[PDB]
Amino acid sequence: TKYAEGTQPFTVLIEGNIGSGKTTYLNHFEKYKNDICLLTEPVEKWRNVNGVDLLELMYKDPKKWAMPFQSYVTLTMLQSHTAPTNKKLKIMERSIFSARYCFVENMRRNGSLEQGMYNTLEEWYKFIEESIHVQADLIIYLRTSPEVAYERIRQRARSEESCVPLKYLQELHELHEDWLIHQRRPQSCKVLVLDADL
Amino acid sequence: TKYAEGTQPFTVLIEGNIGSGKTTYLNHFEKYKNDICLLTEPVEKWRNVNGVDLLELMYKDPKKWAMPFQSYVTLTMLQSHTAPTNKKLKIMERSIFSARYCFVENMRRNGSLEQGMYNTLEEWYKFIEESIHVQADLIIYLRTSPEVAYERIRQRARSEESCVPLKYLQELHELHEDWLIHQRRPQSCKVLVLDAD
Ligand SMILES: Cc1cn([C@H]2C[C@H](O)[C@@H](COP(=O)(O)OP(=O)(O)OP(=O)(O)O)O2)c(=O)[nH]c1=O
Ligand SMILES: Cc1cn([C@H]2C[C@H](O)[C@@H](COP(=O)(O)OP(=O)(O)OP(=O)(O)O)O2)c(=O)[nH]c1=O
Repeated sequence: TKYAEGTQPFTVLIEGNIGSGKTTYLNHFEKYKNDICLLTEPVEKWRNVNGVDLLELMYKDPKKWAMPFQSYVTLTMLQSHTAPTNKKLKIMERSIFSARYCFVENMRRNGSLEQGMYNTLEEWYKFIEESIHVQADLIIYLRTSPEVAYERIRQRARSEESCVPLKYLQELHELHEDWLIHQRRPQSCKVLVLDADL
Repeated sequence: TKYAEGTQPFTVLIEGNIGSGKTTYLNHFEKYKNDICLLTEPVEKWRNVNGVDLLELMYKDPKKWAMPFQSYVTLTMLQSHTAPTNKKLKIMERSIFSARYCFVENMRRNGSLEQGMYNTLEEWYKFIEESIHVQADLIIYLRTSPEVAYERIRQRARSEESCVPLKYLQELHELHEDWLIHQRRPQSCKVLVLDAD
């Protein structure tokens, strides 16, 4: 019996590249706040952990900070996935799945995570599968081109994200495609693909 | 309802400094293998994670490797704390508690863990308290002097541990004392103190 088993309503995950518009999309559900559990914009936690900007440290020094940063991302997603609610619908920006299948995998490929750091994260993910219930009924994939994602990141202008290259976004895009369209990863709930290029 | 709740027998944790003799002590229960769940020498996992020696990397480059290493320690302890068994007694070398109250705290104090790494580990520990059941009925504290612990480490001669100073062992000793004798940490099951000198 997994933690949070049987405590969760129908759950929708909003996924897509950085700057694909997940938060914007989720904001359209604001008026229904009282009948839907809405968990949006988790990046605000990652930018301020008792005053420490983990997001910033990760971009400035990935070889030292990518592992604790992804570890913290995993934790916050788990807290969101398992948060109690009386509401009959839950919608979340991101999930433990994109952290694992897109970001951790890309950080392994680009050398930010050494093999031993990657293995530690993967062993944690395997333990989480066995011990924590993660309700996932539908994924909405906000599909964009990396060039469009790049412009949205620029417009928003998070200081932490000011050095993020288009190449990084191309890499992440292919990983989201692998996972959400080509089903290359053992994640099999339903996926609705939306054209988020507008 | 926490994961592993109601699946665990009476559980004993063996604690003490590096080289205090926890494994040696636990080895005396070998003949009762069939009536006791014995989980010993977890360091063997930390020295070989699909071929990677995390213990070694941590000692050689703590500022980069202390966080993933402590994260992996936490995970292996959790897997041991929650492992299923039909046996009526479980005895474990170490626990998630010593990882947290002695090693992580000492790594914070000596600068191996930056504040943000320490905060990440602590936030994980707080989530684990809320979500995972950790059976702990008795702790046996193998109390030693740091000089005696130092001798045993040198005798065993793990290559990873060849640069470990006596000062480090003095620091860890005080943390084990704080936790297991002076009750400075919010951990309150029963403690039996043994003279392991
Ligand atoms: C999920 C995740 C995000 N990040 C980073 C990428 C981003 O810089 C930041 C947040 O990314 P996103 O999770 O993509 O959030 P966002 O609000 O930027 O998305 P949108 O514009 O579509 O609303 O966190 C990681 O480094 N690792 C991860 O595991
Ligand atoms: C538990 C723990 C150990 N370590 C290190 C310390 C040691 O080098 C190594 C193992 O130490 P111990 O966990 O004390 O195991 P041991 O086998 O050395 O103990 P004994 O001789 O009493 O049987 O791992 C950490 O760095 N962090 C931790 O959280």
